[PDB]
Amino acid sequence: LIKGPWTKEEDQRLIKLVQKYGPKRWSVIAKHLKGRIGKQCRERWHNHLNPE
Ligand SMILES: [N+]
Repeated sequence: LIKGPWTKEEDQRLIKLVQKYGPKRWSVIAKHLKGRIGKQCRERWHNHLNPE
């Protein structure tokens, strides 16, 4: 499956997954998010949820 815009529910789940796995295991994190691949999770984290 392929998803486009992120929902608030997905963002919340991503926050919890990064807390569990850390910001380097993107492939494992993506396995828990339907329709998402590792790079999408990485970009959502660095650009929107945890900006510099
Ligand atoms: N996925």
